[PDB]
Amino acid sequence: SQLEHNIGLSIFEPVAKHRANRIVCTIGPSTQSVEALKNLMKSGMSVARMNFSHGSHEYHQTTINNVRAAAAELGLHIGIALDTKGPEIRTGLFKDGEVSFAPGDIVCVTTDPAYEKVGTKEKFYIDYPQLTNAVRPGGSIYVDDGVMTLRVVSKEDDRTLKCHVNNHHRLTDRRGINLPGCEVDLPAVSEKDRKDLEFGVAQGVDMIFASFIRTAEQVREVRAALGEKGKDILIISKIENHQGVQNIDSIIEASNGIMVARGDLGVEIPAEKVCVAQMCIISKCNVVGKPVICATQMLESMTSNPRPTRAEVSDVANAVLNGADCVMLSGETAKGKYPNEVVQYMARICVEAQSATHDTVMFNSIKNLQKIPMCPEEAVCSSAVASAFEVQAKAMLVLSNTGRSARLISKYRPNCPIICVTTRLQTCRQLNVTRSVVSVFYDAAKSGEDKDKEKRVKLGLDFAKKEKYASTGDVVVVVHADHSVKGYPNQTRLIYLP
Amino acid sequence: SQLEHNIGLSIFEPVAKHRANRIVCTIGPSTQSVEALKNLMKSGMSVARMNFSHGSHEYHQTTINNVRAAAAELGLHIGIALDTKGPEIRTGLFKDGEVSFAPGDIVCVTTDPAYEKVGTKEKFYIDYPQLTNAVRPGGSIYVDDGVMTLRVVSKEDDRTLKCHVNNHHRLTDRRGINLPGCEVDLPAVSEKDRKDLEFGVAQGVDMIFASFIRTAEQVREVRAALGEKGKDILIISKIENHQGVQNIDSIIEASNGIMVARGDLGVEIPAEKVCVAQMCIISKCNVVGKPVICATQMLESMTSNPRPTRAEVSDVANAVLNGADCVMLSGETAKGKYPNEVVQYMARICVEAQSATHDTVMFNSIKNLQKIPMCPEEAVCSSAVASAFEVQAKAMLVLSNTGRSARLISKYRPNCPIICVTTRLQTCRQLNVTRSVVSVFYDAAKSGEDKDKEKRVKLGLDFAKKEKYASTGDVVVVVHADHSVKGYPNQTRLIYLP
Amino acid sequence: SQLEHNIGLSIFEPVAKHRANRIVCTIGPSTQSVEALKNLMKSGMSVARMNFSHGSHEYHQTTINNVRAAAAELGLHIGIALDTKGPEIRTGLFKDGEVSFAPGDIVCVTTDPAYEKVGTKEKFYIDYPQLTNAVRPGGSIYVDDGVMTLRVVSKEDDRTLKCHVNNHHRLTDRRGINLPGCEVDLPAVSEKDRKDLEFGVAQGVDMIFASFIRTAEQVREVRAALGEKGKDILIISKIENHQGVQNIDSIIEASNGIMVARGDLGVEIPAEKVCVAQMCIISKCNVVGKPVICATQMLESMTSNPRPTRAEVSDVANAVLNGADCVMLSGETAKGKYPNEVVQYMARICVEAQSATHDTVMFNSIKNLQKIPMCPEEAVCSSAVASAFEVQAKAMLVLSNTGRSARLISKYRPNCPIICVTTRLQTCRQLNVTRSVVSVFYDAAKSGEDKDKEKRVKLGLDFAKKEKYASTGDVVVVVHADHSVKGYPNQTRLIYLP
Amino acid sequence: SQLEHNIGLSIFEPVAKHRANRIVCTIGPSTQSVEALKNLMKSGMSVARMNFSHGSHEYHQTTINNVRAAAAELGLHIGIALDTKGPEIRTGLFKDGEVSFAPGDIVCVTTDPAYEKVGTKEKFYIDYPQLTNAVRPGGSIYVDDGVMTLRVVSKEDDRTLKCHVNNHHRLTDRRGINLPGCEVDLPAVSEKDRKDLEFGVAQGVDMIFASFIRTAEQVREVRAALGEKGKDILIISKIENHQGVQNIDSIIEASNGIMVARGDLGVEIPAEKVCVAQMCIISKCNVVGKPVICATQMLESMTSNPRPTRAEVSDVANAVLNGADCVMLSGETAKGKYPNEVVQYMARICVEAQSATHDTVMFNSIKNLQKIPMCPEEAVCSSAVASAFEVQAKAMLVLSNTGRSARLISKYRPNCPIICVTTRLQTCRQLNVTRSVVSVFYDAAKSGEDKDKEKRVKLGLDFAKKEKYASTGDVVVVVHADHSVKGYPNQTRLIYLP
Ligand SMILES: O=C(O)CCC(=O)C(=O)O
Ligand SMILES: O=C(O)CCC(=O)C(=O)O
Ligand SMILES: O=C(O)CCC(=O)C(=O)O
Ligand SMILES: O=C(O)CCC(=O)C(=O)O
Ligand SMILES: [K+]
Ligand SMILES: [K+]
Ligand SMILES: [K+]
Ligand SMILES: [K+]
Ligand SMILES: [Mg+2]
Ligand SMILES: [Mg+2]
Ligand SMILES: [Mg+2]
Ligand SMILES: [Mg+2]
Repeated sequence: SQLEHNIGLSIFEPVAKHRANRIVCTIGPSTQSVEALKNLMKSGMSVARMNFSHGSHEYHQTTINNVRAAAAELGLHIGIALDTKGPEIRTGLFKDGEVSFAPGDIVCVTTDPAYEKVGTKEKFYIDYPQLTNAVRPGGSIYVDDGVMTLRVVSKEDDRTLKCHVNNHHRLTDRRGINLPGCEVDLPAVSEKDRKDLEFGVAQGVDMIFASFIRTAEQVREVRAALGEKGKDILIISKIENHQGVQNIDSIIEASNGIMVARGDLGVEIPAEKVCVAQMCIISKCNVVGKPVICATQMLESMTSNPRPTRAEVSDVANAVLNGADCVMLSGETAKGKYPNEVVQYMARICVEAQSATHDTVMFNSIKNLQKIPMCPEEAVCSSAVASAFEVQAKAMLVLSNTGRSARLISKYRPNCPIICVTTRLQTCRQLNVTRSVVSVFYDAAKSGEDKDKEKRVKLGLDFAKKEKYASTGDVVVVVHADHSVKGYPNQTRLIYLP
Repeated sequence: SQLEHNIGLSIFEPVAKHRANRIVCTIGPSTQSVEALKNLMKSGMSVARMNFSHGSHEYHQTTINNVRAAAAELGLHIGIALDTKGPEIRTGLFKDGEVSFAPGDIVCVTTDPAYEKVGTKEKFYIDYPQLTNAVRPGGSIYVDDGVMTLRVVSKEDDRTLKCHVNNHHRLTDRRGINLPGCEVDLPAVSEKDRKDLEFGVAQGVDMIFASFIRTAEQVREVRAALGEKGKDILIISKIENHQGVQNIDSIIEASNGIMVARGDLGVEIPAEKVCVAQMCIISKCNVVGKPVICATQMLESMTSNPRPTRAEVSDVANAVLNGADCVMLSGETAKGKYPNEVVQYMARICVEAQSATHDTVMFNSIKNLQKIPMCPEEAVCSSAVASAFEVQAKAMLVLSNTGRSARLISKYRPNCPIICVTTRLQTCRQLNVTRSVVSVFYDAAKSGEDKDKEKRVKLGLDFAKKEKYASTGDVVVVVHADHSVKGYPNQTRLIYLP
Repeated sequence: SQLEHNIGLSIFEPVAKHRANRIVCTIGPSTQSVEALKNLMKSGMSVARMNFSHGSHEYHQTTINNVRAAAAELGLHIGIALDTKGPEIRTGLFKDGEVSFAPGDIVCVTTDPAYEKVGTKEKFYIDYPQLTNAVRPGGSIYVDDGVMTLRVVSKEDDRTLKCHVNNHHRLTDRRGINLPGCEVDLPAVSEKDRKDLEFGVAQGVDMIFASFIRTAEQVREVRAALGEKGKDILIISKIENHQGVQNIDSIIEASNGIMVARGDLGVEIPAEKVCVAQMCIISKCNVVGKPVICATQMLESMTSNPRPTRAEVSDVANAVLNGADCVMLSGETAKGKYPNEVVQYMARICVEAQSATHDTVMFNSIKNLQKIPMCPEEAVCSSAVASAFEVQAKAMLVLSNTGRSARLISKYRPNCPIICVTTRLQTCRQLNVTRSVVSVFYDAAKSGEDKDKEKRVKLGLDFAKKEKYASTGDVVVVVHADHSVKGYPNQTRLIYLP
Repeated sequence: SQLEHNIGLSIFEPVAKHRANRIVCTIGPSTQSVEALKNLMKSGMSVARMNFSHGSHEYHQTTINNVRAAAAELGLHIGIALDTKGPEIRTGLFKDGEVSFAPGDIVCVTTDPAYEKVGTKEKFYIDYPQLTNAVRPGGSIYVDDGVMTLRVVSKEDDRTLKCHVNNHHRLTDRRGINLPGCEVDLPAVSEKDRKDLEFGVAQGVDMIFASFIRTAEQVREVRAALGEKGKDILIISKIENHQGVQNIDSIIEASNGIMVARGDLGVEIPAEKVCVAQMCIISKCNVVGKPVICATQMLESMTSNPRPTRAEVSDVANAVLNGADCVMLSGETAKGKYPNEVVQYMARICVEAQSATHDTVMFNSIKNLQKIPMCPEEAVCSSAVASAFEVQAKAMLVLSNTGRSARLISKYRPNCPIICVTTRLQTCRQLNVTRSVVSVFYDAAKSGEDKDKEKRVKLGLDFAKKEKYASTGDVVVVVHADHSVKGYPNQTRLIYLP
């Protein structure tokens, strides 16, 4: 039981030597230089996130180039994520660049772009032209991470609502608007998004973080926008509104993975319900073996402070205990004063939660929910994890070309590293969002076809030794095909490191 | 399984109507007025915490009086907790009252009191005579809530360590000192703590939150200092260092309850290990049926902001899921700008977490770890909870004078309220730290002795109706003694509300 | 797990001192005298079965009187069961009283009663007039516990079938015929059965063993035949054909209990399938808490031998492990040479299987299948058994007037005796088919109404002491109503024997 | 749960097509001819048992020759078992060669060989020199398979006990003696056993059923007597008294397998305790993966009758449910009138019991008791069974030369056949005592060395098809080594049948 497992926990034992969970860092001014990126990577970054809510194509191109240069110097394969703007709504600019409101201030909000630059305490612009169809008198507009709310008093006309300010708040340029409980019908892929996505394909990004996904159909729109050359790019759908939560099953089935995007989510639904959504969404991803990211304000105070709060540490640990493959940093690394240190904390907290995890519970819980009969590769991958537990294997080794088999092993939550020997660099980069996996590139064009698997297995076992996963005489669980079968692994071996 | 339970969560269904968990609020200039306290109570405060690290007796007298006045106005019974300053290690003074250190600076620390008032960059005093025994070369000394770290290079004489400064820091007079992982031999109660406890006893406080408890023996010294007249006051031991974690079993045995005092703990042990200690301590308290409080920075950012961060919401939810009876607010209510709103959020989060709890799992886990044969009252109390689940009881009712039986029922974590009819006002106030319990005072001096239980049961059942726990025709599970057994409850009945 | 429980079993530990399972003995020439009955009772008989397939009303009246006289001398309350003939089919008599057949002998079987007395190797009578409608050419007739089978070659006419003898067998007067897989449409209550049943009511039998029950509707026919004065007589339906197995759910729901009547069953369906039917039927009875009897050839060889076979001992033990309340003897006691000794073996084997039983497994398995919410008396009775386990109670004590509450406790399979204080002698006698129960008669007409339960509880606790179930200072779990509630028990107490 | 599994049983659905359990038949005048043996084999005999308690070497030579001739005709590999007479305690002779005792008769028993040939009612010899040490006053001596009981009243001198006769009995010369609950210090092998073992080794028997095994040391003496040339012959220890039950762990460790020899056991310990010993011993054998045989009177009445009793059917079914690999027939096939029909019934019962088994429960129970870390071959074998369940495999295929790997797979109780391709005819014959296994001989002298496994795997897969275990497109789970590992299997593959 969890209770019995808990009472046996010790703060005095060694922690796991190899961190299983993965860290996604958002790049910005704190962290864009090749040197800053190197330090992020050394610190524990596996995936660099570009937030296309801001910055030009040239800015992000600098990010892309600097990431690749940093990773090449270190000999790492780092994933690159493009995080779409999507159907964001914002205020315009203000006179002087801030204005201040008191509870009871009457204020007009207007869709008329004439006011975009010159917002004031009594009138300012919101960049959503259908505003007055979307929110009626009596409705509420949420401003600036939902910190300030306006009750709509009346509709002055098709361009303008008169609003009552409900609480005190200071407002600066271009803050976020949310309209929970309104008919908001913006595309999942705007014209801006489409060009962004095309740019991502041209530049070979590994994955898309698709903002505000509401439906399976929207996932398919993102896939269509990525077009012929973007077919192998992962789509990680971000769940950040009511409807995305409602439609979680079909959204998961359509996507390659999920981000619990807790920032918008906690404004779109009551903040206290995010803790339940998170648990639900993460576990649904674990059951089907698709990567899941927990995001937003995880170590927030370390944007300014050299140490996190007690709540922030527990948040990171519990996202790991919940089942999340990855945990994410936004402003902490994009613009914070302690980018390296915040990644380093996050890494240490991950390893602690990982060592606190009751090792076979996830394996059994996930196994028990799978439909029988399995396909053979799933029976192989799950039974290979069971073998690993049985012999206390210090590593597993899998050949995977698309990544599918590495993800299938990771689905069953082994307690040791999964060394994946892959023939694709992109697979190395994409498997960064998958718990436990460490990728090694085998260049088939250069080294030969390796039909009998022996070159790739050697590469994997030498890597296991060199990187101090295991030594001579240690048993390793090795998964791939026999000499005939093509398309999936049908074989497991147990092998002593030579 | 937890996994299966997670995937079936219904995020948008109605939540539990009655909050089971309990909220401790620290009182301060934000919250001390009778009007503020009433609002705090309406918002969901069950226990008022007085932090005797600051403020004079006269200050706390006002808190005591105002709490009682506010509670009486609302017809509530509010616990009053005295949280001791506790013993401390501090540096001496410095020349000019400050010195600045840079990484790599070499500084001596001495326990020779001659240096107490003339600390320099070269040498300064720490008022712990056993220093040179407690930390060896290579050990660490923490200064100023762990913000500066010293590595001990060598022992220079029996009173002096040469140290290496690890990071930039400016020291002022008498900063706090921590010796991480180090045995520390301070008395349980300082001379100030004695005057503070004497004050708490004379003013009738309900419980002591005893600071820096390292051993069971110290708990007994606190108990001894409270004396005959304080014998009924709860001691809630605050676990703040590795010794307390290590000795948790015997500390729990000696105490009435535990606080996981995470702020100080995460200074003494690595921050990431606080999550392990927390899970362990809460579960160990659950197993023996003693109240446990989770504390420190749970909703910190609401000190200044009207909404909490995402990490803060998950911290509160998880402390509940961990099994904590109570959660606590410090600066958030003592000095924050949104005291009512922070308690209200805290209430709403507790309720979500409670509604997501897999109802019978805790009951079964707890029951399965109890030694058989049990005492009769514990068989009665656990089986009564079992019965409650079996009939979907909307409430339980227990007669308890000391509070014992009420805590013994709450030990088994029913999913409905536990109405406790008690003959002691102090019992009403003390049961505020115990999950699920709601107390009704029976005035035996006024209404008579009630040998046959009927008046107390009627009072409890009327309360269930009046307070909308249950209605006519609902089954209530009712626990007390038969006509002849004294000293404990030997009887459970299932009763339909008339 | 069963496996782990098994490997911990010991032949060297003391056995349970109080036998929980009950023994049904069939009365006949070996056992009909008052003195033989006394010895049966001393030996372990709880229920005397009268087999109305044979003997006149006067013969069974002698059984009834002798049972009551024997039980009165011993101060026991022994149940009396009437086991109906029902739709039995038999051969007639033969010339000389036996005939012998060889494989390939052609033989005519006739419904013509002219041949009833004078059967021969070539022609004999069967007492089922619709024979030639029921079995066609190609069908098989099973004779003498299915030991000999005849293939029907042709229908000579409406009264006569020509048959091929399939195997060697000797035939004596009035052997049984079975026709599995034929349309046999005899009543469940023949004219003979009706008079038998009426006789049973006139003579106050406690229960009916209703032969060949196929449907719920047939159970209702037996109930109707028992009429106004027979309403409180138990109907135990005997399952002994295919259709009875098929309809097990509705048959259980209509009956008071079930006998797995393995003799006819193992001829009506393939013998090897009886082991699966038995497991299924017994467990279905356990789940709804209705008494179930395992019958037929359990200690068969002890009809002639002073000791049983290894198979017979394991059969008795495993019927107990399967969950059966009772085990039954037929010819072993009706006509065997070792009636007392065979009952004594059966008793010892019961106690051994009882001590081998993993004590709380049945409790949990049965509990986990009950619909929630329960009615209050079921939550009381189940939670009272859980209390008993928790304190290692040596006895439980329940007040029951109809027996319902004693059966409800027994449903949850406590490991100690259930002392039932009852106001009805018939309840004492009927509860003999219920595992664990020991009944004590409280004569309310003589001793008073006992509204506060105190006389009956005293009677029960004195009985517990006198019969060496428990001593002064032992905790006993006592179930009945509080001072108000009528119709069911709503209360449980734990009480130390004074 | 078992209960829930029982209630869902479908009595009339199709049973398993392939019998997993194995049947040992004792050969005798009913069954010794080549024609009888072929029929026995067709009826389902897998092992022929020669009981060396009776018959000359020449008699058993005929059995050996005839078994081999019958097996060769049918293309079968039939195990041959030699069941030793074993050491014994017997009385001496009597004057006139018989004496009769009545209950209450007082008789001396002496170990003074002077009295060996002149036993009377007053005094007679027992040939066990340690008698007066082994049983004290109040202890029991059993005579003539436990049919007469003596209570020891007193020790008269160091060679003589005065005894009280408990029951009527007529003694003839040299009856068997048992000392129940008594340590007995006889050699493992008698002088006759030596000549018998020497004969078994010279004639190439596959296994010894070693009688009256009390200690591990005795197993080693049997092993020593078999010598270098008998080193590959299985020793199946027969557990026949309390010492054997007590020392079961170390006896199992020393043996290749166990027989629960219930006839002799139920003479030495109370008959009702045989069911406890049986459950314990079978489960202990299951846990270490060694073959266990249940023996004695399983279908006794079919010695004379063409159908079994109800108890006999449940005995066979329950031995299977208990976990026994094999069940055994003695007099039923040695000298009974229906040898073919008894084996056929036994087969049909085994199949019902197998079809009612809750498929994965044994697997999980067995796996959960294994020490971690396992050896690699045991992880491979258990995980291969896991895989089989996961894909609903219709067969497994294993390469095993010693039989080890085959037994190791059968340890985990798959629900399909285990096809074992072996290079040894003796391995085919020996694997007859192991549940599920079906052996195919690969002739390496004839077809070559098959380093890369392909010929043996093809042979096994062809067998699966030919023998209708599986078809084209069915997944088979295949266990052997990779190209380089020697001595054990380190590899599992899932293969579709071509
Ligand atoms: O906002 C972030 O920091 C990235 C994830 C996101 O879009 C959200 O949490 O709303
Ligand atoms: O810091 C607080 O809020 C009070 C609890 C305590 O002493 C601690 O967390 O260290
Ligand atoms: O036949 C008996 O011995 C009584 C139960 C019965 O009717 C049967 O087993 O067929
Ligand atoms: O008795 C048999 O059938 C052979 C097994 C044995 O020796 C026994 O059961 O005592
Ligand atoms: K974005
Ligand atoms: K304090
Ligand atoms: K009958
Ligand atoms: K023998
Ligand atoms: Mg967002
Ligand atoms: Mg503190
Ligand atoms: Mg019958
Ligand atoms: Mg024997």
